[PDB]
Amino acid sequence: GPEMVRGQVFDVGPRYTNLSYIGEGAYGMVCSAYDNVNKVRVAIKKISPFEHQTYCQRTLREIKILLRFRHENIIGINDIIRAPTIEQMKDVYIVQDLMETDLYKLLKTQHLSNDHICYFLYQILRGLKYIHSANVLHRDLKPSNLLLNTTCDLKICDFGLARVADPDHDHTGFLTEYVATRWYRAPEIMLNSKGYTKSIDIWSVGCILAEMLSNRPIFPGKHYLDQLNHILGILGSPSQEDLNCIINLKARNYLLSLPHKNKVPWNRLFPNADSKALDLLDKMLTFNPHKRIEVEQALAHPYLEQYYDPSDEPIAEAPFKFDMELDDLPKEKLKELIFEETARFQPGY
Ligand SMILES: Nc1ncnc2c1c(I)cn2[C@@H]1O[C@H](CO)[C@@H](O)[C@H]1O
Ligand SMILES: [Cl-]
Repeated sequence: GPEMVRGQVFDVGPRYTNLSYIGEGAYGMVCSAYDNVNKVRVAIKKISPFEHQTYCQRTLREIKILLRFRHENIIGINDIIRAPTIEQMKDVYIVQDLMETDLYKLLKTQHLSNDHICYFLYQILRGLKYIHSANVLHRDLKPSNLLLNTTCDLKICDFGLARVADPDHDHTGFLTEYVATRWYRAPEIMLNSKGYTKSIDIWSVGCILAEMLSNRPIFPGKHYLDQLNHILGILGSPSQEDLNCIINLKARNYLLSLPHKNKVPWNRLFPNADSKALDLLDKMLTFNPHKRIEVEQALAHPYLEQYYDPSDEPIAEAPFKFDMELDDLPKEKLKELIFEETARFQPGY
């Protein structure tokens, strides 16, 4: 029978054998496996989305985006295993290059040198530059979605929440639900934003930089709204100019109800950090998303001067485009699209 990892069956034989657990997500599990064809150990992610429409949308978007993308700092799809007929297909296995660890695991074991912080940050932004050049957003950047090896190569993974940027439809009401990981949410998520602009990813990168500098999450909110209070606990109360960009009266009245909070200087939090790193951090963790630094500007910052080189930083050929609007289609419709997108990998074809 097929192999089984922590109660989950990975029906990936006979090509991929000798499976071993690596990690897990909301509707996914990741193992390592030996590819008998290529004679290398790979990573395989089992995804089981078909009972829920939202999980099918995200599965389709991640597959279509990662099959289109090709970049050294972004995880790629080597192979997709599913059933020969649409009725036997209940799981999708995505085969990827195996990496050794992720940054979340690494930060539990070690304090990074400034040299390693700088190089990791460079690679995050180099990958992000490519993603944003395609008009795509990752929307869930965090240490556990940054894969590493012992030679300090970095790859961004887990594009389940990725979308094409859509600034015209970014506005939403106060206290709306959000799926991306709480500690890395920009303040506007809780006030007026759906996370449909590039500035959402820059904030998360700033949070990651803070964590590399200190091995502490900078904004560890205990609950949805407490997250915003922690952000203001460092940035201080927003200025009148920034207050005036929030039109939502419920959001604006909430901010005006808070006591005044002082801005906490970065070097109190990070007393041993490179001062150029803290200047870049300041520009990434700007309250106002319209004043927040953009990805190319971040790469061009003095902190990254020893690495920034546009002649060695690929961009996408053109903006990514979804043919049809995925938010409406029922999960049975979405399941057919996923079946079609995976046909090229099936034996035959
Ligand atoms: N290719 C890979 N190589 C090594 N580990 C991997 C991957 C992939 I895809 C994911 N992971 C690990 O599993 C967690 C859930 O995606 C991630 O947070 C991460 O720890
Ligand atoms: Cl709350």
